[PDB]
Amino acid sequence: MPVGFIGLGNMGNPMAKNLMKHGYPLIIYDVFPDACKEFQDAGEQVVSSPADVAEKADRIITMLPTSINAIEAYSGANGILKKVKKGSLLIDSSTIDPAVSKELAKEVEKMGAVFMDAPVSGGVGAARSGNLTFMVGGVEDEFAAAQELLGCMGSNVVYCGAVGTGQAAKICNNMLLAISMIGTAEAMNLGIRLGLDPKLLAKILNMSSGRCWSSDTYNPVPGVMDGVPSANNYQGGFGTTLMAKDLGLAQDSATSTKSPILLGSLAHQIYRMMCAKGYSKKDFSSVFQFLREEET
Amino acid sequence: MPVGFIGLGNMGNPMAKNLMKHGYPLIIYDVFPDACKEFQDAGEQVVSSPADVAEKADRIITMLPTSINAIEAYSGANGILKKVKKGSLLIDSSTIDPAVSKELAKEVEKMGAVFMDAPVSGGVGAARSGNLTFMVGGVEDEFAAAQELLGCMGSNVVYCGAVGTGQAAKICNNMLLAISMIGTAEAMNLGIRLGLDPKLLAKILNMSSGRCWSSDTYNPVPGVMDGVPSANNYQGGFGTTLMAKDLGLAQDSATSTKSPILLGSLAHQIYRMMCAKGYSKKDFSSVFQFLRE
Amino acid sequence: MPVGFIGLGNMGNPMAKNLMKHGYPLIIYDVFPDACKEFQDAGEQVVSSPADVAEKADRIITMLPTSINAIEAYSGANGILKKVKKGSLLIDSSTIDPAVSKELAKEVEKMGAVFMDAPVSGGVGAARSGNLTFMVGGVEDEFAAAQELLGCMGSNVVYCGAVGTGQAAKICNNMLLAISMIGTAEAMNLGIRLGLDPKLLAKILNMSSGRCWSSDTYNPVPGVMDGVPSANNYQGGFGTTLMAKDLGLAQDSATSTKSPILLGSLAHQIYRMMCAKGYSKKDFSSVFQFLRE
Amino acid sequence: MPVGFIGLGNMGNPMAKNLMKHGYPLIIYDVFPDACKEFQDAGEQVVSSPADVAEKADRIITMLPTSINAIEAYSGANGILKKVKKGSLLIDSSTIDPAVSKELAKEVEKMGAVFMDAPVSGGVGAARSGNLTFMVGGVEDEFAAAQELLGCMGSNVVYCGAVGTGQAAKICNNMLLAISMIGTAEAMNLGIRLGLDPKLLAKILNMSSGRCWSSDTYNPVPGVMDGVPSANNYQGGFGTTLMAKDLGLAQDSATSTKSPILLGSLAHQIYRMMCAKGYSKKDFSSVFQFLRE
Ligand SMILES: NC(=O)c1ccc[n+]([C@@H]2O[C@H](COP(=O)([O-])OP(=O)(O)OC[C@H]3O[C@@H](n4cnc5c(N)ncnc54)[C@H](O)[C@@H]3O)[C@@H](O)[C@H]2O)c1
Ligand SMILES: NC(=O)c1ccc[n+]([C@@H]2O[C@H](COP(=O)([O-])OP(=O)(O)OC[C@H]3O[C@@H](n4cnc5c(N)ncnc54)[C@H](O)[C@@H]3O)[C@@H](O)[C@H]2O)c1
Ligand SMILES: NC(=O)c1ccc[n+]([C@@H]2O[C@H](COP(=O)([O-])OP(=O)(O)OC[C@H]3O[C@@H](n4cnc5c(N)ncnc54)[C@H](O)[C@@H]3O)[C@@H](O)[C@H]2O)c1
Ligand SMILES: NC(=O)c1ccc[n+]([C@@H]2O[C@H](COP(=O)([O-])OP(=O)(O)OC[C@H]3O[C@@H](n4cnc5c(N)ncnc54)[C@H](O)[C@@H]3O)[C@@H](O)[C@H]2O)c1
Repeated sequence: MPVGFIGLGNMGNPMAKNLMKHGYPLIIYDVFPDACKEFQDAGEQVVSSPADVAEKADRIITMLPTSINAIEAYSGANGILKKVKKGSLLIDSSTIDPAVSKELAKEVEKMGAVFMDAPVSGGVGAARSGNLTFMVGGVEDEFAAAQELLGCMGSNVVYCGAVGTGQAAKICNNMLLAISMIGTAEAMNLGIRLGLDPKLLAKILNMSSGRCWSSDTYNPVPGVMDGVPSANNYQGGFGTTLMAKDLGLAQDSATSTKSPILLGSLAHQIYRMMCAKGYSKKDFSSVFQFLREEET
Repeated sequence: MPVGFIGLGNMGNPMAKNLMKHGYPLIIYDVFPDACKEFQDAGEQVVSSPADVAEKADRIITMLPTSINAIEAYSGANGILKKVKKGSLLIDSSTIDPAVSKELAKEVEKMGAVFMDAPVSGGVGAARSGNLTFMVGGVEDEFAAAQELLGCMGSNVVYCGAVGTGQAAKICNNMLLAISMIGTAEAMNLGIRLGLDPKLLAKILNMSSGRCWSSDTYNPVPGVMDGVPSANNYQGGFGTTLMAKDLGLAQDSATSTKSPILLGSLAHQIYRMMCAKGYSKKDFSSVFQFLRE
Repeated sequence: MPVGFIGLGNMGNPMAKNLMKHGYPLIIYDVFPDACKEFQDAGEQVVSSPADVAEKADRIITMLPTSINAIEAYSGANGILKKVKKGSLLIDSSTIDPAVSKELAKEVEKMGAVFMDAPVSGGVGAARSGNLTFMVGGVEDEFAAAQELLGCMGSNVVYCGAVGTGQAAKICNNMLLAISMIGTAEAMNLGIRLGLDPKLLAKILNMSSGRCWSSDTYNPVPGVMDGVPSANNYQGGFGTTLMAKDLGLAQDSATSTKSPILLGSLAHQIYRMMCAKGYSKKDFSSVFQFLRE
Repeated sequence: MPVGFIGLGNMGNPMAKNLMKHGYPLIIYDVFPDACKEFQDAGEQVVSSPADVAEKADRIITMLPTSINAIEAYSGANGILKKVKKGSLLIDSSTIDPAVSKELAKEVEKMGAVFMDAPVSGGVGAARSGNLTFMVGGVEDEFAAAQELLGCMGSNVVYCGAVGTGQAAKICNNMLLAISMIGTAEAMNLGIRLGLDPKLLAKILNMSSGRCWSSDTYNPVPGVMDGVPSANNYQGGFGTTLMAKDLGLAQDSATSTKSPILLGSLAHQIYRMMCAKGYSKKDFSSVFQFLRE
């Protein structure tokens, strides 16, 4: 019973592969055609557009970079909504503006289908293993159905409320993360410059009120925690570019809902600075490197 | 074998009581005399100055508000250093500027005594139960001795390095808390205004990369968590005034060490505002009230 | 030769009046109908919708609050673009998102008309006297035509580039204004609290590298300058609500163009908080009153 | 009638030269001895310490980098106060912590001399020409005397109040400058990236509510204005190191007076970072370079 997948990059590729592990035939499409080559070999069908995915697939998933990509993929001249069938389940696991999710939801429900935002927590690793967290928004009746499908790609699938709530939950956590990580980087930098041994300061933080996931699970000072991007030149990880994108969404939503985010705004600008300054492909925890003094 | 205690407020009072529970005679002093009244009843000796505590006590503890108070309590005209005895152990568990800790350390070591900064993590509750964390700085040989004494008032006593490193650790930790608490607050306020139930957003933060002490142990959003100040109009707890003082210490250390603290600076200024806008006596998680429309 | 005017609030009312002073018949429309009553008395024609202004007016001006208002006024079910005539000149002097200006520009050009964003500098006063500055974007050949019309309402009309550049010019200015006003407020408060007389600190600021329009022309500290809003409890002036709206524009355009605006972002949030804390109707210079204890 | 001058760097050298232009014999000292070599050739006396300046000079001026330097130059083992004479006039035109100015003032007054803080506005250019602004604090009777002397080096000499008020004034002006300059840079960077022509955007800023000294006299965008550091790769001018120093003085005063400074703090932190990143030897207007992609 076929499943449609549109967009097969860093999260999409392994996500799409796990659906094949659980035994689903896929109808693939991607605007970068090289990205599909691997799937045509696996036995799966590659098509020429989103509309052509919809014409053959009763329920579809979309893992695209940002809002304009989803607007295009769905509403475009050769988009999904041009040939989506009655009662179809469309799931967008991209991270995009919630307002845009609702807009798409209105246009899908106009077509007699169901739409659900389902952005993801966890990176390329969790994507492969299948331990991603899905934050799901939409008509609650349909959540049962979506859980069946999303559970193949992920270990946690949480209902967040109406369409848009999934994006809002993703965006809020990333903002807190962004803030806490820059904070850890600063507390750590100040302490080291005050004479403390990083390993000990990190200990003190991690047993006190300062403790957070940044300090205890993703520590940005090299030589403190093994297994994290700081141990490995901040390679791979979750990309500064993406942190900045997600922060940018938080800024858009903060402004529109007239929500003051003092620390969040600055987190956004710091990451935006980092991207213009050669950190864009480095892990977001490399904010510590950015704070840390250069020699003369 | 007598122990000297100078400064008996919110942390000092219960700390001093726990030393009595483990069976130490106390030589009490406080510039606010009413604060002593309770101890003169318990059988303890109240004196007229710090110098007079030092004249009678071989090892002393000081729990004072900030730097100027410690500078006065020690170096003052009738301060400790006027009558401290050879080989005495002086411990300052105030949260003050590290630089000032070193300056006192130099003046104590001049007098042939030992000084150690030992600021505390945990609030009034931990103080009473005796589960405070002490972050201790000073000459490492002396740490053994200090652990013996501090362990009566606290459950964790950690060596941080040379004199000043304890204040360094307390100050830094409080900055991360402030940044994170305001962070959690901004995040929850955002999500609520985007139409999320707070109990569900907290769940998500807490099973995710956002998780931190502020969000999973001290949530600032009324009705999310039992047994926290947001459950009770932000009474008690750790006060905005004190938070703001501590972040001031961070700001000044950051300046002195030339360390960029962008968020830390905002955190400082936000709590300074709250002190001016009637939050001074509320718990610092009340920053969420301050952002909430 | 008729001129269409949509939206007659604080800037719109006096702008519309100055076009009557130079001798133009007006075709008025406003979603708040009481706002029109004054013009039906002057002899001018009030209509039921923007579309109905278009049906009667060869060149139209729109002075609306923000983006969605322009999007609706033009593209709406009974909007301008429903009945606009070949070769018409449409001028939007609202302050809105540049991106939205371009979008309307494409939609107007599709209908064989000309569109031009022409936001304004100067307040209600400049509006009345006719000394507003217009920042104008659009196809440069059409600038001559627009200057003829806008010059009735304003004393300076400057070409900024393609459609969107006017909004981008207004938005960047109001961002620098906001940053500098909060700066002046902060600097003055710091000096006052450091024991300076405010009038002296202003003298110094205004003869030195700190001088800016905020300090030498619109000074936020009551009693430093006569005739500025701070001399009359921040009544009238340029509204805190609108400044936040404009800073929201800067913010969202900074995001879209990936432009780091650190102080700018803070300015936005500070003004955001003021709206929620009882400054929304007060002049934007009231940030001083908001900082002061 | 001899004048003592201690510290002959970027401001000191030309200041000291203007005193020679008005015809004063100078008794020079500087911890960097090469800095003196030029004055030994002019006929002036170089000495081996501040104390040795005081032994020969009835009224002295000190143009040093920061607080510790003044503390040392005055109170040091071979400092001024070791051999200052009755009724002498000591003037410190360094930019330092006001609290430290008062401390010195008390120590000078104890020795029967007068002390006056007199920090300066205007850079290396105004220094040479003699158009610097002096902001003067101290006992008001003595202001007459100091004006006679300072007027040789500067065109404006303003009384600010008691000792420390000069520093107070310098420090709040510079904080406002930092905020506006970063503001301008942010404003200009955002306009450019929204596609404006810079020369135009500056024109608009400079005829609108955004206008300020930063944008109309010292515009950081290369090629908008002639004559400013941004025309010459940000060489010379007013160094990022010193701006960061002055904003550290604002910050520490801001904390000490419990004054909220959200933007001044950010300003401080930005300039801090720029010093960490090889902007230190560059004029402070180089903040535009730093934000720009
Ligand atoms: N990478 C991570 O560690 C991580 C973690 C959590 C969440 N996310 C979120 O997941 C989303 C995508 O992650 P990713 O790293 O796989 O992105 P990606 O860019 O690597 O993959 C997206 C793919 O979509 C394709 N695409 C773009 N527009 C399209 C269109 N109109 N039609 C068809 N295909 C199109 C691109 O060719 C690309 O291969 C983002 O929104 C991101 O915020 C990423
Ligand atoms: N309150 C908390 O939850 C908490 C937690 C950890 C650390 N701290 C830190 O511990 C320190 C004290 O906290 P607190 O709430 O007990 O303060 P407090 O005001 O409640 O207690 C201070 C006491 O010291 C006295 N005092 C002031 N100057 C004195 C002097 N010169 N000589 C003798 N006594 C003097 C005061 O009269 C008062 O009784 C602070 O530095 C604070 O930041 C507090
Ligand atoms: N007020 C000032 O001092 C000042 C100064 C310079 C620039 N501005 C800018 O001018 C713009 C508008 O200023 P204002 O004070 O006139 O705003 P305003 O709110 O006072 O007036 C706008 C009017 O438009 C009407 N309106 C709203 N939606 C409409 C619609 N869809 N169709 C037709 N009419 C509609 C409203 O009823 C209202 O009366 C803002 O973007 C602001 O930034 C204001
Ligand atoms: N540079 C400017 O455009 C400008 C403008 C206004 C105000 N200021 C203020 O002026 C002050 C100094 O300005 P500058 O640019 O000449 O600095 P500078 O570094 O060029 O000059 C300082 C001089 O004093 C000497 N010195 C340092 N410590 C000494 C000591 N203990 N005893 C004797 N000499 C000592 C140094 O060797 C140096 O020659 C600063 O405090 C700054 O904020 C500078």
